[PDB]
Amino acid sequence: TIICSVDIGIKNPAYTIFRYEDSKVSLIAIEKSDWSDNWEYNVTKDLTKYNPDIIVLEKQGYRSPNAKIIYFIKGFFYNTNTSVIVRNPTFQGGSYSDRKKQSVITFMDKLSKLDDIADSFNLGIAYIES
Amino acid sequence: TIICSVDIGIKNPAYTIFRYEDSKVSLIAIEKSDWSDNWEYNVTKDLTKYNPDIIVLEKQGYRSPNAKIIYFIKGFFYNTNTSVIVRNPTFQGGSYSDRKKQSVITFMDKLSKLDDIADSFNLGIAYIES
Ligand SMILES: [Mg+2]
Ligand SMILES: [Mg+2]
Repeated sequence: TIICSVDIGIKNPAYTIFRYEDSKVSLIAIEKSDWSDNWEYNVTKDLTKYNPDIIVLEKQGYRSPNAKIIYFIKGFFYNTNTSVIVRNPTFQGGSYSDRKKQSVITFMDKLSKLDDIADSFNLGIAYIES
Repeated sequence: TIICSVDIGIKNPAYTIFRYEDSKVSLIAIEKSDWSDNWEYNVTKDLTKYNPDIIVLEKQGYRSPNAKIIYFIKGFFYNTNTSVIVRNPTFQGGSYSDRKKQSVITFMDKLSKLDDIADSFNLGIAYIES
């Protein structure tokens, strides 16, 4: 099963591709992108590039400029082999920059503008552990 | 070509189906629905029911929680033989009451609570003037 956990953003989107076979997780790819222009074309292209079995997203809120993107993805993959799972922020508390720092920290510690890739990565891990 | 102009709503979604052959428009159906529960399920079921070639919707306004339905539809019909057009409100200006009232009135004359079906009706007609 191929997991595509993405950290939704307009100009700063990012997603990490994992492979989960036999309780053995493996980082297949990591990529930054740009959905500031022609988001619809790029959103489908980027998320279908690796044919994920599961796409993980973070809850956005109707007042967010990212909300349109989360609902497009749900509709696009609705009734297909890919299942879209939406979660809550991996990190919560302190200030905005506080969560963005421990996210990047946790990220580089696990490998062995980074906050977008860090988030996407950490989001997949938080999901996989379930 | 089958055109499905929809008047998005949670409890009062309505949509009219127009056939358009030889520069001759004709009513095929007019339906009220309910998207209070499992809107994803009902939205897809209702809009594909009459196999439209085009879906016409109207902008829901900045930071509107019902925009989720608009993007879900764009994403669902993305890259299929179904075009999704989003138009601006058909009746603008004045009070909400007058806009609904002008829709119902206008809808009653051309046809030869009713604001949802009329709104959806007038939306299709407006799109056709294109
Ligand atoms: Mg980000
Ligand atoms: Mg209505």
